[PDB]
Amino acid sequence: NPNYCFAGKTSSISDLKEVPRKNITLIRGLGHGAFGEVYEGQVPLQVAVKTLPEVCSEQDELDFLMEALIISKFNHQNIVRCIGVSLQSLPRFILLELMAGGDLKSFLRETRPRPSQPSSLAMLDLLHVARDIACGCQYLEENHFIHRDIAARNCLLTCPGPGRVAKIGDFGMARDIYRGGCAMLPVKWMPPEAFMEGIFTSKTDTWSFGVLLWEIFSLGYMPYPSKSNQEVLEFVTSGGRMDPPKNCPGPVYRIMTQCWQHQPEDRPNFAIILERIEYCTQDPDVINTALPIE
Ligand SMILES: C[C@H]1Oc2cc(cnc2N)-c2c(nn(C)c2C#N)CN(C)C(=O)c2ccc(F)cc21
Repeated sequence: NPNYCFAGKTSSISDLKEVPRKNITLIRGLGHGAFGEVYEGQVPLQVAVKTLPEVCSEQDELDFLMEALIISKFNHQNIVRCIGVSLQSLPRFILLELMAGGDLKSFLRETRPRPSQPSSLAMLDLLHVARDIACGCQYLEENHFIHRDIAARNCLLTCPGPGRVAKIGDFGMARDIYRGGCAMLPVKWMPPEAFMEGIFTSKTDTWSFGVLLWEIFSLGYMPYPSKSNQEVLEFVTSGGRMDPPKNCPGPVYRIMTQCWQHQPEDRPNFAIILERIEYCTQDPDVINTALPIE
């Protein structure tokens, strides 16, 4: 069994909280898509159940174990909790905090202000999401964990409603690197030194967060509209940056452009990003700005 080290402390599969299988009940599917399905479950503790396909390879198995280790060792309110695992029966389960709000990309797209729901979302809602994730990112940074795929699709919300809390909910890219091809690399979330030299640092996540910010304030659009991966790659390598999302306040767009500085040393750390997000939330001109209605 493979070891895992986080914050200088080493852990193994023996450290995972094995929950007996008879205590776990699947309720409904929530989605599958990627390698494996996710169910809503009960253990009464309500959970999301990540499953390992019984038809899988050794590396799939090791990947599954590793992400169980990774998530169980984090302890922060803006990173999804692991309730436990069930690895001693098939199919194997990872049990996660149930985030009833779903993933952030879908949330933004489905909850866009609309003539029927003209006020479904406000700027403050987006700023709170941004703060939530930047807080999780700061926790990762200060523990020297590099996520490598900070993106709306990998974030979750506790609930649909106003008191929703956003958290990072997938660590599959960090897991692969810890131990995929070009076409699957998240190049649209990657800084120039990452997709060119394969160099990753805490400043890798800063760039990606800038792109997430754009995702948030665009209300769920795909980055670099109309551009393929290679076109984005060459665009960004040449100094190109995205325009402001529609109606985006200038103070918010400024955080994005600072996150997108070519030199990683010129990009803010997450403490500074949080400061600027906080300042945006205080500023009436920012938060009184109306989001577009589809
Ligand atoms: C591993 C999985 O985790 C959860 C998924 C959900 C809730 N809570 C957790 N923990 C969820 C989703 N949609 N809906 C409607 C619900 C609900 N209720 C999203 N989904 C299907 C995913 O696969 C997914 C996507 C991104 C991510 F970061 C983690 C996950």
